[PDB]
Order: sequence, then C-alpha cells, then structure tokens
Amino acid sequence: ALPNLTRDQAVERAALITVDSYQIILDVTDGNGAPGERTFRSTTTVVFDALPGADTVIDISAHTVRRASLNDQDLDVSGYDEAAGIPLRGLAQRNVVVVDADCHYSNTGEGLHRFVDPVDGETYLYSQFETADAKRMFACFDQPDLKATFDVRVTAPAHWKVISNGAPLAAANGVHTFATTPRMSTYLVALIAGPYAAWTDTYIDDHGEIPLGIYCRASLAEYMDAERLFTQTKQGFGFYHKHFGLPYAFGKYDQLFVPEFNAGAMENAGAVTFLEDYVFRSKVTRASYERRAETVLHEMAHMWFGDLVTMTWWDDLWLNESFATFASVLCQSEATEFTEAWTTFATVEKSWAYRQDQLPSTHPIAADIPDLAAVEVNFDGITYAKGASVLKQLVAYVGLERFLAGLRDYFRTHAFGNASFDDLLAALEKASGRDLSNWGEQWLKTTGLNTLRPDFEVDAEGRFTRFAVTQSGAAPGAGETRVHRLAVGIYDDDGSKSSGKLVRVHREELDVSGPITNVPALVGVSRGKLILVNDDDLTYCSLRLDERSLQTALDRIADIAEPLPRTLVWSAAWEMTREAELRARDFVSLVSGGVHAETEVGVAQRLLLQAQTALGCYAEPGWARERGWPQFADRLLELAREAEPGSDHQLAYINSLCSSVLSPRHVQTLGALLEGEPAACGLAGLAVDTDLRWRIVTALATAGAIDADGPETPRIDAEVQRDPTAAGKRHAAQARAARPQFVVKDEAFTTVVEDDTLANATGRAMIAGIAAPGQGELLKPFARRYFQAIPGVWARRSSEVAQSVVIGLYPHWDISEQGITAAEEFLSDPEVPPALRRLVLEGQAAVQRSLRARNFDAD
Ligand SMILES: [Mg+2]
Ligand SMILES: [Mg+2]
Ligand SMILES: [Zn+2]
Repeated sequence: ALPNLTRDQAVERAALITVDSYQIILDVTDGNGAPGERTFRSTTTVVFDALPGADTVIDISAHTVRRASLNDQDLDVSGYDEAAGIPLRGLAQRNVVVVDADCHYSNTGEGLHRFVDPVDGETYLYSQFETADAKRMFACFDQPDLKATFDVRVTAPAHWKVISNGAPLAAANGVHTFATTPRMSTYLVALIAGPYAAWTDTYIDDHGEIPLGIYCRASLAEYMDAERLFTQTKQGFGFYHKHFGLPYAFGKYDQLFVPEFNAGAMENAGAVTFLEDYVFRSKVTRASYERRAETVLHEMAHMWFGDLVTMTWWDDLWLNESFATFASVLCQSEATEFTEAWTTFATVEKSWAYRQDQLPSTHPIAADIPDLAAVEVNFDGITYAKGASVLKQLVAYVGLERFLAGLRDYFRTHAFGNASFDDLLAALEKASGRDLSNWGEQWLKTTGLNTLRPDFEVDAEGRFTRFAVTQSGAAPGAGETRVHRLAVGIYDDDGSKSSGKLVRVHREELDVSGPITNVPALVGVSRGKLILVNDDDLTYCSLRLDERSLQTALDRIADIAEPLPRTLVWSAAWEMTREAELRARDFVSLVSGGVHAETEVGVAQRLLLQAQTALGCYAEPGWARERGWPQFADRLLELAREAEPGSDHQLAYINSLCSSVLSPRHVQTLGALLEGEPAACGLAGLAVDTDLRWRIVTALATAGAIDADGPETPRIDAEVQRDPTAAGKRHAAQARAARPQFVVKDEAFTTVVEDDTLANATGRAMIAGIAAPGQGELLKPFARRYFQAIPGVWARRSSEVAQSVVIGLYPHWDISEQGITAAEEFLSDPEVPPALRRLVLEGQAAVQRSLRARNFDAD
C-alpha cells in the first residue's frame, strides 16, 4: 500500500530538504523494441540540498528496486516496501540520489496506465499522478511544496509518439528526450505514449507563440473536431493573457484524449489529459460541447492556478480548484460562443455545491486536510463549485478590477512557488485597499448556506411601503449571517395589451449584512409579479420567494424571457423539492409542463435528470410506479415528437426516455427506433447512431425486453459485433448488468467488488448497469453485501479506485428506516477509517433526505 502521507510528515520533510532537479529515464519497451506488458524501467536521479545530518525518505512504488544510492553509496534495498519508501540516512548538505526500479503499469488510472485497443491491438500509455501517484512512475519526494525541474527521457517502440511536459527534442534509435521543465510539483509530471493521432496549430499574440497539439487514439481519429477545440483553446489563451499579467509559463500546450481516464481532465503542465468521451463518436447536444469547452478552459486556468503557483499543502486545494472553476466560467462567458455559461453554472454546478454543503461531511472551502486520505475524498462540490460561487461573490464585493489586480500580484509574488490561504488573502487585501480578514473567516472558513427572502408590505396600488432582504444564519454550520453584494430584480409583463414574457422591470443593487437589510430605494416601487433577491446570481445562498412571487413562478416559469432568472426559479423549485418544501410530483409537473420553454438545452438536460431523481427517490413509490413514471415517459415522447427534427431538444428528450422507468409502449417505441426509419416513429431527423443505439439497447435490457431468457446475451453480443470498440465493450458490460435478473446482478456485483485485476473503467460501467432505475426491490439484498464488502475493497484498492464501489454501489435504492439503520450499524465501528465513514455518512444522508421527501410527497 502506498504511504498515507500526513500534513505533519510533509511539513517535517520540507523543513529538511529543498529539491533542485529530477532526471527521469523510462523504458516502456519489452527490451526487444515492442511495448512492455507488466513493468517498465524507471531510473531517477534527484539533486537536493538538506540540513546535514538529518534523515528523510524518498518515495517509490515499484515491483522491484534494482539499486538505490545516496551520494554514490549503495543502499541496502533487500527489505524494500512501498509503504516505507527508501530511507535516506545521514544526509549531506548537497545530495544526489539514484533509484533504479521496475515499476508496474496500471489499468486503474493512477500511475502509468496501460491500455490495449481491441480494434487494432495498439498499446497506449498515459500518466495520472494527482494527488500522490508520481511515486508509481519515478522515485520522488511526492508532495506539492517540494518543487523541482524535470528532465525526462523515454525509450519506446519506434512507431510511437511520446509526449511529456517539455517540448520534444528530435528522437533517435527509440529514445525521446524533452526540454527541461520550469520548477513545478511532482503531481504535474506527464508521460503520454503510443501511436496517437495528432493535430497541430499555434496560438500567437504579442507575448510570443504557443505551439498547440491535440492527440487521441488512432481508432477515434475520424471523430475528432480539432478546429473547434483549437478555436476554444486560442480564445482561452487570449482571455488569460489579457487579465492574468504573466503569460503562459510552460512552453508548448498539448491536449491529449486518453483511454480509461478516471476524471474529466488533468492539468499536467503542457500536457493536459482528457476523458476520451469528449471525442464525440455520435451526435451530442450543445450541453456536451459547452461542458467540454468549460473543461478545456478549466485545465488552462490551472496553468496559473496550480501549475505556476501551487498550494503548499492539500488543505489549500481550493487555491487550485475554486479559482480554476471560477476563471473558466468567466472566460467561457466572455471569450467563447457559450455566452450563457453563468446560467449553466447556476443550474448545474451550484446544485452540486448545495448538495455537498448540506451533507454531514460539509467542510469549509479552506479545508482541514490531515493526510492524503482526507484529500482523496475532497475533490468535491465545495472545493470546486461552492468555492467558485464564493469567488464570484468576492468579485461582486470588491469588483473585478481589484480582484484581478490582486491575482496578478499573487502570481508575480509566488511564480514557480507555493502559496497558502494567508498569501492569497494578503494579495487580495492589498489590491482591494481594505481588510478582508472578517470576509475570509465568514465565507472561506465556514460551512453552510444563508437563506435570502424578500420581506415587505404593499399599498392598495401594489407599491412597496417597506422592503427588506432577510438573511438566515448559515446551515448546516455555525449559524452566522454574512456580507453579500446582491441584486433585487422585479419581473412583470413586457406585452403590448398582453402578458407576454416576464421581463425585469426594476433592479436594485445593495450591500446585505445581518438578519435584515432595509431597501429604502424600493419604497413606492411596483411589487410586479416575481421578486428575486439574488438577481443575476451574484451570491451563494438559498433563495426563496414570497407567496405571490412563488405562485407566479409555479404558474408562469415558461414566460420568464431571460435564461438566468428562469434558471434561478428552476433552481429554487428544485432546492425546495430536496428540502421537502415542494412535493416531488409538483416539481415533476413543473418540469414536464415548462421544459419546452427552456431554450438552454444544458439546463433542460439537468431539469430532466432532476425530474428522474424526483420520481425515483423523492416521490411516494406507489404513485411513482403507477402514474408518475409512465406519465413522465409519455410526456418525454410527446416532447420529442413536437421538437424540431434533428434538434438538440429532440435528442435530449429521447436520451431521457432511455434512462426512465418504462411501460411496454415505451419499450416498443425504443425497439422500433433500432430497426426502422425514425420518421416512422414521429422522430424525423433523429440520428439513431452508435451511442444512441447503445442507450436504447441499455433501456431494453433494463426493461427485461432483450436477453431476458437467461444470463446469455446474444442481442447485446450482436451489438458489440456492430461496435467492437473499447467504448462498445464498456456499453455492453453496462447493458448486460442492467438486466433485471438476480443471478446477473449477483455475478456483476461479485466481479466488481472481488476482481482487483478488472480495469476501473469496466467496473464503473458494470456498476452503472447494476444500479439501474426501477430495480430497487430486486437490488435490496445488495445493501447488506455492500456494507460487508466495502472495508475489504477500501483496504485493497486506492481511495480513488475504491470510490467506484463505495460511491457507485451505495444502496440509494433502499429508501427505508431499515436502510438508514444499516448504515448506522456500519458507522457504529469507530475503527472504520474517516474517509470511508465520510462516504457512508453521505450515502445515509441522501437516503434520509429521500425518506423525508417521500413523506412530504405522500401528504
Ligand atoms: Mg494495424
Ligand atoms: Mg487522483
Ligand atoms: Zn481542476
């Protein structure tokens, strides 16, 4: 097991050593010019200064350590254990350590991952090291405040491309060398190698030229849209260079779509890796292009927030992720075609922030992270989305100019170095010309949400006689009220002699503080028909509406002209549903009747997923099975049939039908789309392409309509013959596990929780099939099996890989007091490690929320 580095251990090591350079020499061949299969050779030379006479440890996870030396004295490696690294005893002032090892390839997305493409037999490698998996590829002091230069050399099969952080030098006789990097952290070192297809372009401005590359597997090249990605890339560099002062510091900029990736992307300096789902093989909506552009711009923002300046320790991961999230959405809004990015943020990412902040594991943005175990579960909706939301509010509070000026100072001060909370706040304080210590304490060091509401009286002509914004204390948390810069918007009719649309007819900006903030400027103003006290989504809060405004919202959501205020209403309704203030069936009604007016297909997609959570988790289950699901499925098919042919909305409604709980009529309709012209089904212009076929096959498998005679799967196997790709095989694995047969669920469950050799990406696909909609009664036995299995999975697999089972197989379907008690009994053992307890507490809290919602929906 790799070492669980503690905050205290990291501080202790950084007080003793300062690293200059690494030289990393890799051989990823089999020693005969072909790709290696199990291990690769890694020979690392590190130069570092030390307090003379101290001891340290160099980290390394290897199959074999062949030799290790300190200042050319050979070390005894006969007792080598990856948990202990290699001890370095009696350090000199100036040191050279060499470690020559055979390291293991990964098939679980941590370390140097190896994949074989079934289409062409080609091998592809990529690295992934955040947080502390660099030690699986090279010996190092694996912590982010021990920066160093990197000089990488790789021996590879002759036909391969080889990409690292640095620009390539000409390769010779299998050997690829790279330009030495600037000083950076070990978790950012990259290796991507194999017969990847390439595209090239260049970004040019007054600062100079950045060579751009895009890479993907050869078998996916026909699907690449490199011009669109290069356009977005260049828009990003133009925006960041306009605002951040220091230009991009890491040379060239390669973007590599890699197989079996665990996350969405990773900001390795000069060598950003991506989930290869972003190479679209089939038709996707604008939602997918917009999310991919956000990801491109997020990784690029990290070239400043994480790569140029890095947090000292993982408690300040928000310095990377809150800022990268905020900056990427700002850049998307202002520099790209995705001009509604703040609308998408308010519906998609803020909903994630609220869910995370309300769990019993809620933690401040500036977190307390005692060890690696704690950070490996902290890449979450607070570190990302709440932090970005709170930074958006800081920009409202001090203004964008002072905010950006403070960041430009921060970058210049800490360039190629490390920063903590106190360093960031010092820079923003200097630039803002005011004390932000109280602001930081109440916003960055707290948990929870403040509820914001209008409180007013009106005269007989509907004009305010008094208006305030009321603010609840933070919950869950320490109950404080905060300072907010926010806007009050009043919405009313735009029509000539007509209702027409609800448009903004009055706006007031104000400084809100404490429980009640009077708004004198609204005395004598018409109350209109809908009041929003977080207009333009400037602050992080729980928004609620006065009675009349809420009735207007529930009746006229489709009349709100502008996407952002319409999203503020969708979000308030969804949050009221989560909070047992709006019945599940009323939220489903609202979406079913209003989504035709939601022009932003990304927002519409999220509303349909919410409606599906409402039906599957929040609604009285008898009503959901007998009425709610079949009505929602019928509405999706009506919506699809009324949509424009070939449109994004047409596809979204059919995608949602494929993930719903189906009646026999819906099963017939979807099966007909596999065999026939879609026009015959009233769906002219719908492309029943490779991935929509798989979504339909998975729906038919889930419904018991195909391969229902026994565990054999001739129909799904025929679909793999049609699409015999790594993607088709993972979709097939999902579809086979989705079938409502106990023996199929049991075989899949046992495979994924037992077989440590199974690729994590395949496991995940099987888990998505196990936990299929509508199957909660069938899956009840797997609740106890889950609680009995997860300690072993957590002990055998890394946190990130174990999470596939711990998060993905939590029994969210067992919505009962017995299900709550099952988690309580697991949690009653005080020796369960804190990160595993956290994930079970979160699962238990989601089921508790579902029970409270079902009681509200029934009554
Ligand atoms: Mg071939
Ligand atoms: Mg990781
Ligand atoms: Zn990030």
